Amino acid sequence: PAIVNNSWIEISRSALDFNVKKVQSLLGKQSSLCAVLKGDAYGHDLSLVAPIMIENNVKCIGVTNNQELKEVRDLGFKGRLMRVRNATEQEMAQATNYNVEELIGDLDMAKRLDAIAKQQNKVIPIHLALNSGGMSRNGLEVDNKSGLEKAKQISQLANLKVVGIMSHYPEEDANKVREDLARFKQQSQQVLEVMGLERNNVTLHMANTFATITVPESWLDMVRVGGIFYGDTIASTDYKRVMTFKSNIASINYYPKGNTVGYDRTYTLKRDSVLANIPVGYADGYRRVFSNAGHALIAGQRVPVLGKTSMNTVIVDITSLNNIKPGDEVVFFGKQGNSEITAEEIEDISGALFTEMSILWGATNQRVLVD
Amino acid sequence: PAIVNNSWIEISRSALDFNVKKVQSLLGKQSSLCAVLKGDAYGHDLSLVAPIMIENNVKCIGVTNNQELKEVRDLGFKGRLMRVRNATEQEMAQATNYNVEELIGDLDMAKRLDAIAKQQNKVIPIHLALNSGGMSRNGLEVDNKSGLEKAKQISQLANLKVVGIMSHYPEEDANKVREDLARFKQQSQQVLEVMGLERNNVTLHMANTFATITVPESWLDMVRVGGIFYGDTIASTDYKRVMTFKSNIASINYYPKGNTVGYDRTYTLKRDSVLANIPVGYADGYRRVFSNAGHALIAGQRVPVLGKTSMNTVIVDITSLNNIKPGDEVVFFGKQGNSEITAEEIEDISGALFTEMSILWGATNQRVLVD
Repeated sequence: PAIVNNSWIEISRSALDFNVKKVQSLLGKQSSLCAVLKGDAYGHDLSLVAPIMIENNVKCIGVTNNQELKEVRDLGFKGRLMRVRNATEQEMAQATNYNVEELIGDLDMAKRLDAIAKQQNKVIPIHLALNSGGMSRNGLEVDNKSGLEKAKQISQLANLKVVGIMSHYPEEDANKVREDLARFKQQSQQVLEVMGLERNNVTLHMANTFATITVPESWLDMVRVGGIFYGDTIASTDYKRVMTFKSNIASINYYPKGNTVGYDRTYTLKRDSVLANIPVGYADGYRRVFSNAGHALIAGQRVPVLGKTSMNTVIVDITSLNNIKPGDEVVFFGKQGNSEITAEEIEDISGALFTEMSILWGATNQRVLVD
Repeated sequence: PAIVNNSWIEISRSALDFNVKKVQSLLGKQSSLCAVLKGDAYGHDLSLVAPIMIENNVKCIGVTNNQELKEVRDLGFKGRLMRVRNATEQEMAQATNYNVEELIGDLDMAKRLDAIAKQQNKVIPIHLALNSGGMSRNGLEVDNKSGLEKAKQISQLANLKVVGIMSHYPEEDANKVREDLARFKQQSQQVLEVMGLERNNVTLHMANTFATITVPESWLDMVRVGGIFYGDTIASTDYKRVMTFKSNIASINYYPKGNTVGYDRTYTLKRDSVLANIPVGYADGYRRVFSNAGHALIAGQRVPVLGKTSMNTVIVDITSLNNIKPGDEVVFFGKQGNSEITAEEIEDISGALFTEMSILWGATNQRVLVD
């Protein structure tokens, strides 16, 4: 007996499959695809999304946590499995269990990983992260002779193998991309030289979703793409959205003009009203940011959230609809009839990119594969 | 082999136990305690918190979702189990499996629940929610003769039993509490009268954490308290915080003056710098709201988050510390040495109450029972 969900997120298998096939088609036999499925596949559920990558013969996947790395192996993925962030010794020592290529951007961390590999009688594959793009996040600054000297020392560690060299773009702007690209191509060249590595045995990779779509020169040996799979990109509208966030009406309540709604009485009814009580609140990631601001879809029509969101309940005004029934389907993101809640309005209310919302919705609501 | 966590939330068993015992001591033999453990025990993990209630002989618990209701029964709770929101037919029909007292504030929903009880050959217990407090959320308006008539009709439904009558305060202000209290005491009286119910067979309850601490006259037959268990209340500082949110340093990176940090290069280094890369980001609920705003604790000292949070990584400035090592413990909420990150600064950065943060952190990071 499946437990009944207060709310749920539909994950369109056909949309994902479409998107995977489309990127694959765009690259062709150029470069190669690394599917970046961090953040629990950006809220879409690593359990749901990874098998779909595996069925499309994707050969490389990037995640961040040991849990994710374990899960991806458990789902039968056999190929190249990368961690797309710097990780701790504790993390990396356990993660040899899953044959992961780690991301190293500092010599001390390279020495510490090399000590772990010596301790386990292994040679551990790494991607050397450079700060060519300028993130000053995961990557080694190799702006000069002494940064290059650090890279040379990393190449002398007998129990690492450098299988890749990478950077990452700070700004989704085609021209800033082209600049950082030229800088990476120049720096990675010197790095290969000081490290004694053959360009043909080392995967060069810099591009993310925006670069992959916008700046074909970026593709290099491999692209690292994420948001592309969920139509989440400022660079195209041809990749399909994958999530639809739904619930149902728990009660339909009649209240007089003059009544107020919600904590601190922040919305006053201007008319006798009919209010839908929906069991979604901020514990479902429907945050306080939506208070007197959000909209939902009911009967194919956009209706407003009234007052402050509660932890587990939101109230929407249905006074202008009719023939609405308890149990009627409500949509908080996605399509219903000829209405839609868009990513863009979610960003504007929330004050942050949509990917943060999809991740936080995905963490707080059951995902169900559809289509 | 336990999977290594990128980050984790310590849940102090001793703090919770302290808080439970303290409320219990405050009420004594007056009223009674309903522990409200919705929102996954406000982010503290229903799996961890419920057994602690059960060991303290708590006799009544309130949650919201069927999953939670199932879990609380599965953990061996035998007592009075309430749903503290309006719920759908789908939800309520399944939830007889767990012997739940539902929350009904409309006659149609009362009729629909009564139809479900007739369909299952049961008499289903309910709490009749009134809108005395003014939420216009879960509760019946019984301001007059015709609202009272709806309550009379609810009392004529042969397959519900009214075991309780309740309201809820919109405003944590002692005087507004006292007002709403007088209104509830007056309305619930008429309601008992029109419904043919004996006051002695029906639990009256209105108080939440703030009312329970601030306005002793509120306690009535039962209090419904939540945030009290986690020291989460504007009404006292004597209840202990329960959560500590931790991670560790993944890499320590040296970068020149003039370098920038993070997406869109929003922070420029003013000096040669030493930066700690920590594997916590917005996928761990460390939202973009913390960009160039947050602080962490390292070596017992408060240090700033630099640039925009990434999905899985935050960078903090450690240039002013020394002898810092990879794997060193980092604290994002709670105490370390003689430094602290407080609930109040989390609210100010986030723009919302702390409970939303604790819930969203709890949804995106492993909880580990300590003490």
